[PDB]
Amino acid sequence: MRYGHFDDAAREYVITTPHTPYPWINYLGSEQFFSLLSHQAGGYSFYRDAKMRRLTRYRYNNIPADAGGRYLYVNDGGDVWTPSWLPVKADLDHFEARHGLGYSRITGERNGLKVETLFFVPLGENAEVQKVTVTNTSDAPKTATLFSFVEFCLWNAQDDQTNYQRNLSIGEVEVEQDGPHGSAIYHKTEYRERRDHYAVFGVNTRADGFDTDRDTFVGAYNSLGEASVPRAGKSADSVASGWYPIGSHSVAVTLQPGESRDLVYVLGYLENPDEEKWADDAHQVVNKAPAHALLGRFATSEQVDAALEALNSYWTNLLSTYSVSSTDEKLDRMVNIWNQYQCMVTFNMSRSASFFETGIGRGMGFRDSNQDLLGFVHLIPERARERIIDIASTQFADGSAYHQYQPLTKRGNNDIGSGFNDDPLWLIAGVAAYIKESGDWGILDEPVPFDNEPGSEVPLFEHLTRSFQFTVQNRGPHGLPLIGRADWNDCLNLNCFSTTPGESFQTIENQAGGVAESVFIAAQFVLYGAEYATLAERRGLADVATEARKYVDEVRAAVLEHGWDGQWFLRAYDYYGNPVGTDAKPEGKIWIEPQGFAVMAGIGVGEGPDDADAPAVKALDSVNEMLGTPHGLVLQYPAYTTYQIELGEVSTYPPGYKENGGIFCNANPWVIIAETVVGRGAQAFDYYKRITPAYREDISDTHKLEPYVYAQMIAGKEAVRAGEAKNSWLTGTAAWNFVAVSQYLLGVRPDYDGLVVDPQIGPDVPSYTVTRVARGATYEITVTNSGAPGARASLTVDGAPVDGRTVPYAPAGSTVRVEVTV
Amino acid sequence: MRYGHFDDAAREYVITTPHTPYPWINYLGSEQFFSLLSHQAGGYSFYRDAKMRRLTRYRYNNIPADAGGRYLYVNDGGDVWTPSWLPVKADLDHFEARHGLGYSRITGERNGLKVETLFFVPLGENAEVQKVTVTNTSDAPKTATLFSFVEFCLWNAQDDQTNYQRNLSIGEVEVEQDGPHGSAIYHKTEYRERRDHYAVFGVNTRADGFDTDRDTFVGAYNSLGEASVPRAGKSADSVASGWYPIGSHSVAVTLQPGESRDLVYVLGYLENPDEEKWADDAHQVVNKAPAHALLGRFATSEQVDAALEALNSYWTNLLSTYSVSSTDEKLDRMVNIWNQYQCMVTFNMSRSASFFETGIGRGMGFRDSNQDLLGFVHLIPERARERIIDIASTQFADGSAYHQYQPLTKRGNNDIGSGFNDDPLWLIAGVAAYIKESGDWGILDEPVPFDNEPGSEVPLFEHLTRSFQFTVQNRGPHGLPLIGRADWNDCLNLNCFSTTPGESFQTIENQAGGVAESVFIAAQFVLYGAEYATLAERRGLADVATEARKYVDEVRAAVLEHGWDGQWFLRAYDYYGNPVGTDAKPEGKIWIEPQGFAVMAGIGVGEGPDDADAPAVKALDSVNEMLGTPHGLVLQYPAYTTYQIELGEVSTYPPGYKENGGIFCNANPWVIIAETVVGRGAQAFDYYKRITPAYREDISDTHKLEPYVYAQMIAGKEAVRAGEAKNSWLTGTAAWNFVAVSQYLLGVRPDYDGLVVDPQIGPDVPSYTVTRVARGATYEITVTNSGAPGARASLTVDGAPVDGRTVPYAPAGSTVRVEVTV
Ligand SMILES: OC[C@H]1O[C@@H](O)[C@H](O)[C@@H](O)[C@@H]1O
Ligand SMILES: OC[C@H]1O[C@@H](O)[C@H](O)[C@@H](O)[C@@H]1O
Ligand SMILES: [K+]
Ligand SMILES: [K+]
Repeated sequence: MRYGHFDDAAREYVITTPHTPYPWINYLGSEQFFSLLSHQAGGYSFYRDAKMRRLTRYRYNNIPADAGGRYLYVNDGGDVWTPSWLPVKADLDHFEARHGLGYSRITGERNGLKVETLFFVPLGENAEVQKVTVTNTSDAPKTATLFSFVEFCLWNAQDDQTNYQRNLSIGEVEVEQDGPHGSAIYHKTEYRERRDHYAVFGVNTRADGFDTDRDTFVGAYNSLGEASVPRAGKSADSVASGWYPIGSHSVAVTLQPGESRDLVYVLGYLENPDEEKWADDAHQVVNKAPAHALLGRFATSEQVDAALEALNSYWTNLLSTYSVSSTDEKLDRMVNIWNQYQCMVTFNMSRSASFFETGIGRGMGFRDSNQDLLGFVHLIPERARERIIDIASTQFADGSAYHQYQPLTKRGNNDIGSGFNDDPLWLIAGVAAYIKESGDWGILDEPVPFDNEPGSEVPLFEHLTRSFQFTVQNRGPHGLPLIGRADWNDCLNLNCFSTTPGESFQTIENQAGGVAESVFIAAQFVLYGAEYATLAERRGLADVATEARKYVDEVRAAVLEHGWDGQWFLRAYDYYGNPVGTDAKPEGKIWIEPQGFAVMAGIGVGEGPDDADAPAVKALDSVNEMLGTPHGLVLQYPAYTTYQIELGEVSTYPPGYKENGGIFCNANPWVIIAETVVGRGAQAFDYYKRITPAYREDISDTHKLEPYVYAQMIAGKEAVRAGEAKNSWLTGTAAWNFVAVSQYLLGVRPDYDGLVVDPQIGPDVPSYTVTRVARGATYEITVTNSGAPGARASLTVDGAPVDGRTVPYAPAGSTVRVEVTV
Repeated sequence: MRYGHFDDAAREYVITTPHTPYPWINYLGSEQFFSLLSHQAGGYSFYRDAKMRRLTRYRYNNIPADAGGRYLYVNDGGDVWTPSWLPVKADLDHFEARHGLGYSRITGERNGLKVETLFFVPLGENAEVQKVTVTNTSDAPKTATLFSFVEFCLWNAQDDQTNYQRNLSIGEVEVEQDGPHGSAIYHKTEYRERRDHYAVFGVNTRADGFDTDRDTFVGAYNSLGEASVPRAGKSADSVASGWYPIGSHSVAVTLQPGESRDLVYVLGYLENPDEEKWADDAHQVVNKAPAHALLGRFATSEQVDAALEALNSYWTNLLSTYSVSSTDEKLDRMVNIWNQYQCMVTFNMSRSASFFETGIGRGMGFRDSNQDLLGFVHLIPERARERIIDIASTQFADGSAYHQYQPLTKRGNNDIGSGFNDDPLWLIAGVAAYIKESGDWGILDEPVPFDNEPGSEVPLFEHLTRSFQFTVQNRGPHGLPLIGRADWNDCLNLNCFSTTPGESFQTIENQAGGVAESVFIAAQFVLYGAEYATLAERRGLADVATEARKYVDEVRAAVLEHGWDGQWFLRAYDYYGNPVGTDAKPEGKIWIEPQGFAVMAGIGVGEGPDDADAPAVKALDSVNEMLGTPHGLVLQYPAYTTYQIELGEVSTYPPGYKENGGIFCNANPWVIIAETVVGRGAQAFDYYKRITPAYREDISDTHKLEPYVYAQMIAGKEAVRAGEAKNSWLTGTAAWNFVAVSQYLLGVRPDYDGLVVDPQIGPDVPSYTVTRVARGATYEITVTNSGAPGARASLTVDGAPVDGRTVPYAPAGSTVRVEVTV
């Protein structure tokens, strides 16, 4: 059961019906201006920050879902329809939506008129451009009137949705029917006061009519599907004063048989300097100069086409760093196109704004943006470098950090909680990934403030020291790191004990004292603490490095001595020192996070995959047996069936959802990587397939959400909805699966001084070639892979055998030809 | 131009079409459980607190407005319609909605089936009850299936609308088709964890089927008007897991011509003790005991009719304290029914939850609840006493207060700002009003904490001292009170200077220093500081009262020496010491608030209304000429046409709306009362009529909002929407207009030791009788009123002349007969 198909050649997912299981969206824009666009044109646009500068209005939990967005009502003979199907839902002769890289096309045809709209955000522009092609597909001349529609948001999305007592009186527009390139509407709410920015909605023709008042265009008592103006066949030329500003133009079109016409529409974000805000001395008329400029940049079809081609070439360049050619077209399209595109989206969006995240409370996460860098550093390392400096600037002098920052201002806030004790080490992970990818050791000398405070700058390396020493100096009675509010699992809140509803577990005040410790953070510390030691060694700091490796040794030993339950790693100790994630308890016996992470860190790894005695093997067998399902690995088993006061939010989910028995996808890749470490390629690859979009496309009707991107959660076996996803697009799962597949399964992974080539994928991919650009050289990596259990590669480079699996980095302009035998 | 009419005998407003200019609501409930109910059954319900315990979901800014509520879909041979008209919008043969005191009835008829629903919140119950009567009005048998529908909210409304990434997995329900009185659905989201409460939706018959999943009931791609289940003609028996829980039952009914059937539905809020939360040892099944009991209390039509009659008698009793019989039926319906009913609603809701206030950021206001007490103390003095203690408990030791408190917890917060310097004086105003009404001097001895701190309790009188002294100790260079963040006008922010958007002026950090002073607070202190001085003397604190009288006299002199512009009172001095509200500036020349309040306080009052040299008369004449429009008096003139950085939020509204040139109705009765003080009854009554619902009913298409309640703002003459109101129901306009008409125009006003009888209403009301119950005796006050300017009453009581206009309070069970000659 499928609603579409992948088009690899066009780098598109083609949706062949309006009637998907749920709205399926694309993101347009990769720089500072973003649009969410569903396959029914639903969604919204924002500049830098979805909460603070949201241009256009979108209703979450609408009835029906996704009724609202960028509509073009066609009136042909009194019949009104939209090519996006919603909101009018007229029967279409033909419908198709293609979601591509930074653009989508939606096409609807009815009664001899085909209307195709290309939507995209052009490079270097803070604007969503639409090119509409209307074609007369009948054998007689046709006429119709097209009515564009977008509903503006009053910038601050939180105020827009809750502060009507003020905001129904502040909506302001200007209307310019006869501008330099066509007609434009300006949405300028609050430009009278503190905003130096306004929006424009314009078209490259002189429109017959316009409307700026929603209530007049739609009509009293009517939904969008029943809009009065398009049914009457004539705009009302409404000029809004408060209430609900919109942008709408009417355009009369006439077409000979087989003839088409292109219209270009632009939604743009403009700023003026304070000294030039106004066209008039009375300060009532906005200075339209930047809007006129933008509209002249997209005044013709040739301009749109040229910008769409520049975007296509930009994607080709971005995707040229890592690619694979294998026997498996599903694996290839993920590695080559979709997983990398999704890593761009998560880099830009963090967990802020999707069709599930509402673009209000959540900004750029400290943990989330570090995990995202893992899968992003090969794509645009300069932008990764800058994101590291932004993130690190929100860290405090003691090594702890704001959990997230406001994207518009880059200042940290406590809006979704504070004191998550895994956050500091994630900074080490992101910088080490960055340095291995780029060889830019100089980033460690970059001056970086604490909490953006002028004069507080220290080199970025010293921030890593603060992160490292935060964990060293905050260990509990077993020598494991204190958990604080929660670790990577936000719902494991051991210092909470809340019995009173009203406040989120993520923000509620926690109690001081206790001895709550995390095995997860212990594993994270052994893994990334070893990276910090290497960075210190490279900087000549022999005493810092030696001491660092000693602490890493103590914590590893603490995990084996006090974090081991017998057949799997313990999860935590609670506030009173009682173990969590032990077979001694009836529920929450085994939790996935320490099994994946401890083994990734090398803890408990013995002689080989068939060392029965090794703790890593026992842990992974337990995972397989107790957490394994056909849709992936659940977070813990059994789920909790009653509220456990001492554990916080985790048991408040019904069993099989989110952190209580859900398949929490971000943790799956840790087990996939763990299995490659022990030498079980076939098992690692099997788990990759269970959660990976291209492999789940055939069950589109079960997964429900986009078949082309990872989601945060799939409902687990304990859920009546087992198999169904929530929270698509915005998840650490995108970066960490990209890591897993590109670096551990396919095995091509940068290290500080060379490229490790260490395939561990099992027999289902018996040969493949990776082309990898690293440190200015191209490595063509040809793999013959028996998939024999535990077998690891030997290499020949440019015809000479080499020792080991690391190819020392070659000087730039090389093609290095690596032949791999597994 | 009208959409209904008043029915005085039934104490109802009758809306005779679905097609009003805006949804027109009623409030059900007077105690702890409340429903907002539109004339199309739209709205929602909550227990105590609209933010934290919202039982049912409502979308503000829905398209169309108010699509969502308590619906009853009728399927009659495949034809589907709702008697509320929305959401199906099928053509109705007859439609009527009647909004009454605590209940509403909505009736719709189509093709021989009439469906009438009575909605109400019964006394002493946390439930909304609907009694539905279906009548076959045709000449042949009918069969129809009735589908009830309500959509649940996940309690925390803020979370409900923003936190889908969590809350789409937590919705949980139980279904009980075979309960003790009929069928019921339980909505129990988070009852698993910290919540001790759940909602029930039940009907008093064994239903044919049920639905609890919205998406199954409504159908993919469908709006509520197109819901699949009612169109199919049978329930889907859906059991929700996450997503959107609803309550729906189906009942097939068969009726002979003329036959009717009653069905009783209940939406109830239930709590269990922690120890009795669960029916079963495993804690998986909710204890239904309180829901079964509730459903048993409304299992019959007779039980509903009894509760409805008890609610009618409760309102007859509440309205027996003050009533008027005159020759003006518009005046009498406002005084006897609608204004008192509104004051009950504002007492209960403050500014929290309406069709404009979103029941999220706003709780119970310190200023707001004190102003509302002014019009409520005579209705239920025992509840007003309790509210005073609740408010005063959120005051700090230095006399300043939290600006509002959370209704569920009664604890103050800064969610809409802090340091509004008019706040502390309002407490004195509320307590003086209460003691005058009740003679309950012992309230001053009640122990009241500061900021709810156990152990911090001082007598309530000492809180008034802290109020009084905060003003004394915070006056500026001219002897006028420092303004702080704002005074009563929340948009006058003289300490703000914000040039960067992103944060509300109400919450944004303010600048220390400057000399900004408020003439409004000066007046407020003269008026209420004088009451404090009286209270101090009555408490035996002679020297404290002598000191208080002296400070009142200082501030009074300062208003005339430094707060007088020439022809009207100044508004403020800004942060720099420059006057605000002076004829020296081009915009904002004259502000309404100090003209009304300074003259209420007696400042500038001369020999009589024809003393053209008295500053009060000059000021009121400038008000009439500069601020007076046919819709009421605007806040200031001219409105600001550009942003004035030193004045904060005010100039951010486009001219003619809200605080920038809007008719801000709460300030009008200050001018009405001021005009009675100077002896111009005719002009006072004129201003009362310009804004009063019964007088504006004849321009319902202009006003747009409910024609039976005051609104916060009517757009002013500078707006294109001149005459159109926003923010109905929840405004201090209701209490202050009640004070103006009952106590100053009709002239019947409690004082500490007697009842003042001082009519000042002009010639349009030449005879009337007030019946007033005060301090346990009833006063029958018969007024013969020439309305000649400046003529004041003389009284005879029980046949004997009295001196002056104060009738000393008679002992209980008197009928005191007062004859009044003006
Ligand atoms: O916070 C509440 C306040 O918000 C301001 O924007 C409005 O202008 C005021 O009228 C309102 O009282
Ligand atoms: O604040 C964000 C956190 O909210 C919690 O309610 C969810 O369970 C987490 O998955 C999420 O990461
Ligand atoms: K997480
Ligand atoms: K106010």
